Amino acid sequence: GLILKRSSEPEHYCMVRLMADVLRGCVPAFHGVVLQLQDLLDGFDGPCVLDCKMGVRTYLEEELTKARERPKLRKDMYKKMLAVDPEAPTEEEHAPRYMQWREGISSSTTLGFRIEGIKKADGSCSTDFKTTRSREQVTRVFEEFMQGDAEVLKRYLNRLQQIRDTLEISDFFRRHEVIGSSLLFVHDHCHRAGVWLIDFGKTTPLPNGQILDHRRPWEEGNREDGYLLGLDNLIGILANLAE
Ligand SMILES: Nc1ncnc2c1ncn2[C@@H]1O[C@H](COP(=O)(O)OP(=O)(O)O)[C@@H](O)[C@H]1O
Repeated sequence: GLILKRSSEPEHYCMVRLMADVLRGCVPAFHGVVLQLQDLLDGFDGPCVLDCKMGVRTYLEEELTKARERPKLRKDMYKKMLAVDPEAPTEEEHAPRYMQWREGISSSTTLGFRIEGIKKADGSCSTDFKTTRSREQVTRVFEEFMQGDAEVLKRYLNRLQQIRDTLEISDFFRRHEVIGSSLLFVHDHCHRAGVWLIDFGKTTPLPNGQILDHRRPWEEGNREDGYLLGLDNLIGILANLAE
């Protein structure tokens, strides 16, 4: 039971180091370049899955610089910033920003994480959470996803606390930008449950010896991502649901 990504570099490398970091248990086991990863669904019966995009900012600060010169005008995304609302400029109307617009209507800006999608035992799938922003709304999606199973919620919380601790002493995590990865929640009707970090497509190293705090606000040079601020809240939201 395995899975093959489509190997990119910041990820292969992100993987060649995680299998050597204290975070090894918090991510899919990596199995060389024969990308050969562990299938996190293999141990469940009818897998229920929820992918949480963790972070205050969802684009590499570097993608913003490189974007300051060359334009990336995709007309599809602007079909996106319109059919949702008129917030779009007269310049856009007639011709990163999308992502940072997505962060505000979403939950990434007010609590560093955002629900990307869900898969059920057989309720198929949904990615319709673009405006899920408030804490009450986040809980509602989680509350439904769990279906009253308190044993699953207990296990998800215990794992989040354990992940949080590992992240705080991880030197790898410490020396990196990490943007666009997710916390993938998985559980089944057998009460089985697990949580892992995935997506190391973005995630880059900082200057010689420089480190990130992962909780303070981002400013042009910070390269800060607010990842732990997102985890602090996600845990907060699940601990209250536990009542
Ligand atoms: N190791 C894995 N085991 C099982 N399912 C996975 C695994 N990695 C990814 N998935 C599934 O693939 C989706 C996208 O993976 P991700 O790394 O985020 O790809 P991309 O970077 O193209 O978005 C996840 O939300 C999840 O449903």
